[PDB]
Amino acid sequence: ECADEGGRPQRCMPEFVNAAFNVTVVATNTCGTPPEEYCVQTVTKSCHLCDAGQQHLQHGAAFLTDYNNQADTTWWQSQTMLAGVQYPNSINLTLHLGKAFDITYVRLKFHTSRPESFAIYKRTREDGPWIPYQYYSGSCENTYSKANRGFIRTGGDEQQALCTDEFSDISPLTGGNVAFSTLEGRPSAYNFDNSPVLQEWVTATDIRVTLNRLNTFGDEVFNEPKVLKSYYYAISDFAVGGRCKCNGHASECVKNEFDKLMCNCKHNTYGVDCEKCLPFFNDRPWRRATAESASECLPCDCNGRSQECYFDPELYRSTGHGGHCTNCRDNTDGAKCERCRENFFRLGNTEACSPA
Amino acid sequence: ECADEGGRPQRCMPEFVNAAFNVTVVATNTCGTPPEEYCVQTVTKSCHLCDAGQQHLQHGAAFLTDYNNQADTTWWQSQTMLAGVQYPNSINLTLHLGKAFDITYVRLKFHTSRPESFAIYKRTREDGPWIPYQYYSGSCENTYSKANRGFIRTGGDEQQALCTDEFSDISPLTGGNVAFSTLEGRPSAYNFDNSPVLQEWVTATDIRVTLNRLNTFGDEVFNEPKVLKSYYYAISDFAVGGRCKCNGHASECVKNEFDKLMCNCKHNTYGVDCEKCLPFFNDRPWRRATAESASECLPCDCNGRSQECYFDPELYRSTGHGGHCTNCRDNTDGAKCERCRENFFRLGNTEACSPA
Ligand SMILES: *[C@@H]1O[C@H](CO)[C@@H](O[C@@H]2O[C@H](CO)[C@@H](O[C@@H]3O[C@H](CO)[C@@H](O)[C@H](O)[C@@H]3O)[C@H](O)[C@H]2NC(C)=O)[C@H](O)[C@H]1NC(C)=O
Ligand SMILES: *[C@@H]1O[C@H](CO)[C@@H](O[C@@H]2O[C@H](CO)[C@@H](O[C@@H]3O[C@H](CO)[C@@H](O)[C@H](O)[C@@H]3O)[C@H](O)[C@H]2NC(C)=O)[C@H](O)[C@H]1NC(C)=O
Ligand SMILES: *[C@@H]1O[C@H](CO)[C@@H](O)[C@H](O)[C@H]1NC(C)=O
Ligand SMILES: *[C@@H]1O[C@H](CO)[C@@H](O)[C@H](O)[C@H]1NC(C)=O
Ligand SMILES: [Ca+2]
Ligand SMILES: [Ca+2]
Repeated sequence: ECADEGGRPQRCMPEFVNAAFNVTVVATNTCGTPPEEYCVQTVTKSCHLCDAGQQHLQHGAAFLTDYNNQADTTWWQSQTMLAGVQYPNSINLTLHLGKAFDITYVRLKFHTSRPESFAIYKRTREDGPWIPYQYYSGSCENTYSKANRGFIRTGGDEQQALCTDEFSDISPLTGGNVAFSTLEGRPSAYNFDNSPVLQEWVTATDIRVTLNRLNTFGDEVFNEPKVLKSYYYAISDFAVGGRCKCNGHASECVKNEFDKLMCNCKHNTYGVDCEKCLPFFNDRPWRRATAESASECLPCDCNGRSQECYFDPELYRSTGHGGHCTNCRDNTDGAKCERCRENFFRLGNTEACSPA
Repeated sequence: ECADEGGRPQRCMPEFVNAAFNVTVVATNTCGTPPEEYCVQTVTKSCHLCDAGQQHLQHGAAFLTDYNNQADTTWWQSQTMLAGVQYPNSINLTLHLGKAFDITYVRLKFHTSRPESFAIYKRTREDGPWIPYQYYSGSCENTYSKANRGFIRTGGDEQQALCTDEFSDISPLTGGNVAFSTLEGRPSAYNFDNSPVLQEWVTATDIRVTLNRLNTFGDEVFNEPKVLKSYYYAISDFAVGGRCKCNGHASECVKNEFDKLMCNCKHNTYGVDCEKCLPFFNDRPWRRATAESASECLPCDCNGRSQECYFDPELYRSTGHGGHCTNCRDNTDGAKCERCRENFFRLGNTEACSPA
């Protein structure tokens, strides 16, 4: 896993996944309460019923992160225009990953016409604020006060959210697929392994999609009931691929005693994301492991006297190592318990440095 | 001391000394009890008195290891022939060093005519038997059933005691000096640093000199009282040079709490003679430090979990190191506490490997 043939240490990481699967997404809007009528879009119009009570017509948020059977799908649906959605009213889908992940992409399978405008936000820590990841809209400048298909200029801020209309046309009344790719278009993505900026940009504990506006044909110009019952959001699969974040100090994440997902921190690191050196392993500062060298926390010396030490920066600057031992057993002094305390000596058979 | 410029470890040893100085030698015979009369040898004969009570005529064993003032001396004296000494009766002088030394030489300053025959024995450990170091006699074969001036043949037993008459002639009625040199004449003395045989041959906790026979002029052929009172043993200084044994793992010996002399064991060794690895430092076997490489006990790993380990030979054979850790704290397993016990993992913030 996190070590080579000879057994030397080396950078690792869990395998790529879709952190969404199983995760019960939360949506603000969900047709079915109370029962209402929707009508697929085309003439003709084969209308049906969104009903929460019956298991054959339910369309909860749940149908977003369940298995994807290309044969017959499962989707979540919004109340129809008639219920008062369209715009400015919006609908939200929040994916709670419960643990920081290194996100690569967020792809959506729309069971109806993709939205006219929608954005996709993320938090880097369950504390932190909702950050704009990407904006999709046929009216970027007007809807998101943002350029049509802006590109990130070199040198410029690698973390701004862009906007495009490329995915907002209605064209495919169904199967409308949308895919967000974090490092896509970031002038540094090549040097990613040494771009803290991007290394954080891909970081994410939670992801959110905001349906801001429905794409429309024009029929709803005159409040015809039968037409409104024809426009709504419907998603057949919410998939976000990336891999559990561990900084290259683990190759597998696992739920613990408290049922919260975490990293199996190798390289002598610990912490939820293996972002820190286990105490005692403070010979040098903690680092993300690269391909070049798989940074790993090195142990203190102490010579067995102390089982505890802190990281002394000055010591580190002077000598190569900076692991400073604390409270050395057997009246043995020194930065790494390597000497007898003044006026004490090592005298035969007795294990501890004894007085004069 | 026991480390070079850069501070790397290196072979050391206390400084050369005369382990005899101050040490109260013990002699079986000592004129003065009761008062008797001795007469220096030449005619004339200026006789005097050996008396225990008066401090101006006492000649205790003590005058053997006291400072040597070339101006006026101090010596220990035996009862005169008349008291019944000569031969076969012998007299003994036992130097108790109280701590194993690496002996180079034993030299004697005789205040009278050196003995006709005497040997010098040593023990390598206060337990062990009295071993013959050297034999001096004008009649080697007859007195010590040993060759006149035998030499050690190459390949042969490097530890046998030789004999010579070279120092038993009476010639100098006084100032007769005799010097024993351990490595002298030993075909291996050149390669000494890699000759356990010789390395032990020079080892010695105690030294003993045996006065077997007095050299005589012939006058005592007829029991004349005045002549017998003229023959006796008298030594002006007993000096044994060498250095406190520590195997090159110390550069100074010091008396401890119990007032018994010992080594200040560096190189991570301990024991009275630094002949063994402090527990925990069992990555490899203990060794005497040579000039080539200053063998030093290397520490076990354990990764801070255990503060105790034993030396596993098999481990040592398989991998370079063989320090095997015992009872690893924090349910952490492995030869050097480098892994979570089966069905246990390293999960964030918690220091110990916790269950599934
Ligand atoms: C659906 O997702 C969007 C995106 O986060 C949520 O909208 C956000 O809602 C909060 C509170 O309603 C807004 O915060 C407010 O910000 C303004 C100015 O920044 C400030 O004056 C307020 O004190 C407050 O902090 C946030 O701006 C807003 N984001 C955007 C761009 O609309 C929305 O709440 C989610 N669905 C829900 C729960 O309705
Ligand atoms: C002065 O130094 C000499 C040298 O050690 C002492 O002589 C040794 O004395 C012991 C006991 O008197 C002898 O041990 C005996 O050995 C024989 C055979 O090896 C054995 O039959 C006995 O059971 C016992 O073990 C030892 O041989 C002898 N050494 C020699 C070569 O004479 C002497 O005792 C010292 N001065 C004293 C205390 O009289
Ligand atoms: C959701 O969680 C349950 C229980 O942990 C699990 O059995 C189920 O497979 C999960 N659903 C998905 C989409 O994997
Ligand atoms: C003998 O021991 C005493 C007390 O330790 C010391 O003062 C004295 O100098 C010693 N004698 C010699 C010969 O050094
Ligand atoms: Ca689905
Ligand atoms: Ca003297």
